[PDB]
Amino acid sequence: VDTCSLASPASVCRTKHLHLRCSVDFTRRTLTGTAALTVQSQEDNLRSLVLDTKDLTIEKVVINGQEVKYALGERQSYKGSPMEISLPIALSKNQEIVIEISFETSPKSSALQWLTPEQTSGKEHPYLFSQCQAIHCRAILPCQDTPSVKLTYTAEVSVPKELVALMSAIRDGETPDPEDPSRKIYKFIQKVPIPCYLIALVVGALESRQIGPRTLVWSEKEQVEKSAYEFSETESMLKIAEDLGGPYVWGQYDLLVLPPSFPYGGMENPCLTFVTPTLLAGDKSLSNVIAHEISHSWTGNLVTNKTWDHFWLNEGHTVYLERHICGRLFGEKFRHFNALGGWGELQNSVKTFGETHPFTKLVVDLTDIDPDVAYSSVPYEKGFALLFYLEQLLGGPEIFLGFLKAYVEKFSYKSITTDDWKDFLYSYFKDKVDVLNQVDWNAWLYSPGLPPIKPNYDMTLTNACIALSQRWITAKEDDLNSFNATDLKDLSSHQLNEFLAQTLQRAPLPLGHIKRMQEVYNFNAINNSEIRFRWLRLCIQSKWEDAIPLALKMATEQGRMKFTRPLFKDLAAFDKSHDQAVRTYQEHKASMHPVTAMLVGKDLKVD
Ligand SMILES: N[C@H](CO)Cn1nnc(-c2ccc(Oc3ncc(Cl)cc3F)cc2)n1
Ligand SMILES: [Yb+3]
Ligand SMILES: [Yb+3]
Ligand SMILES: [Yb+3]
Ligand SMILES: [Zn+2]
Repeated sequence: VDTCSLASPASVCRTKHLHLRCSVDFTRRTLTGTAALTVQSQEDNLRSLVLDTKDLTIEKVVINGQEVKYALGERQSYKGSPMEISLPIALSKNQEIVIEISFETSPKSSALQWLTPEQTSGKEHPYLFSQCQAIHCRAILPCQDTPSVKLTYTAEVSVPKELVALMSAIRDGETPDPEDPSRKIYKFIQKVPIPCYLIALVVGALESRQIGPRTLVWSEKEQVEKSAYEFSETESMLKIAEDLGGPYVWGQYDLLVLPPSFPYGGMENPCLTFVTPTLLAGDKSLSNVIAHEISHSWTGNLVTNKTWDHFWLNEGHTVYLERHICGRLFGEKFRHFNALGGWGELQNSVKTFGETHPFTKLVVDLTDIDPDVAYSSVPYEKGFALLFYLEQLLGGPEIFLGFLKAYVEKFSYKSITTDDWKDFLYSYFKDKVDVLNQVDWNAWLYSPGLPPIKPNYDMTLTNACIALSQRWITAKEDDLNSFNATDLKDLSSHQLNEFLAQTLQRAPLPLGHIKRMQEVYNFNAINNSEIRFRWLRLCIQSKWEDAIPLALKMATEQGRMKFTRPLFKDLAAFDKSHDQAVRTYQEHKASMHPVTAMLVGKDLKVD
């Protein structure tokens, strides 16, 4: 049972294919077209079925060349409206039919962000991008919006001829639009069955540069060069990910560097990963996000969570693989440094939510919960900590990597629950069931708060971060002059980020300490988005008024929720900036990504 979907479940009928024919209208901010769904009945005498929709205008439903009756139910908040269609003739089990729905999206579609020319790098053309995870595909097209159903897809997208369309599929040609010579139709094909949250679309003045045998980097012209350098390690990471998870089956691995308002660090859209431009640090230091999106080609896109209650299966296994790729490239000490950092981020989330909060559980219950509101680091890091604890318990990385590859092969092209994963883990590790039975499964999977056991981490790279952090925390006014730029000379950007993360966990620090830190370390000059975010949070939480314009600018010049949400919350919690934070949100709200605007509004308690 998928409590986030109002559609007929996979036990009633399954969508096998989607043929999408649509036109992107930038003047009306609409996507208009037909969604032809090939649906297979799973029951005898099937006479109707229900699909998910959200703010879609339905023109008609055609089956067998004739219009059929359909009805839209009452809207159910974030779930949208159910769409029940009456089939013209009763279907037997395993019988397939094609249902073509003529539809149009609302300009306020929660899946899309429509950008005016002024909001782009080039300033001449508008831009459109989608973000369907978790349940926003129903705000683009009528569908069984649940990851328990996997389908293939084809698409034909008509856009103004000067613009380029890309999808989470192999590019299958382009032609001038026969109905309008000012437009082009771009064609796409996704031959691997995917859950519908992996359907993606971008339309903009895009250019590409090849960076590997199976990778093009796409962005607006102004970002192509920087992006090609930033993501040059992509092919090396794909080769390591193939060694760990088995064959890459998607053909192409392209990257799209979105405009700054892209709400996440990355989105593992098959064939075309979407990434935030905030990764463009200039030194490849934020490339673990690419390793994470690459990892999703096995964990998430091949083996998918059956419902959003088992989302930890997607992220925990992906973080586990991501950290192995980064450990293959930079060493086992580095994999331990990243794993220990992840534990610290898990501490932060559990502190923020509270140790008894239902969203700190590994397996969650999203009945009447908007998945967007539930989103946090818990499925990522508590999921990772579980797998890292099992790796140590079961004999090391080489043994657990053998399980991981067999897990991916076992469940490729399927949607699974925590019980399916746990059963396979016990089957694979049959000779270690006595060891597995020592795990407190009820606490690990179903209890809130920090896990009952903390794994063993190598501290080599972390020690200098903890030591410098503790020097600053225990310093008094007469110790401030001992600090100097030389304190950071043997620290990598990762170690500087971990120093700030350790210090931010004990914030606020005295204002004089923060001012001294800017005096000697000049953290205000750092463009690296992770370091700048933590330093600005440290400044605002330590009540430095000078940091208010810097934090407001960072929160609005980009829109990656990881940065924008805590920056606005810190600005709202500081009395000196409270009114400015609320006013800035109000004046930027209309131009923000719809999901980000909703979440910042909830965080700020502004309706
Ligand atoms: N997947 C990308 C990383 O590569 C980044 N990303 N983009 N969108 C999303 C996204 C994921 C889940 C979600 O809802 C849930 N959150 C938490 C839980 Cl325990 C269950 C849920 F259903 C809402 C949004 N994650
Ligand atoms: Yb072709
Ligand atoms: Yb079993
Ligand atoms: Yb002293
Ligand atoms: Zn992920």
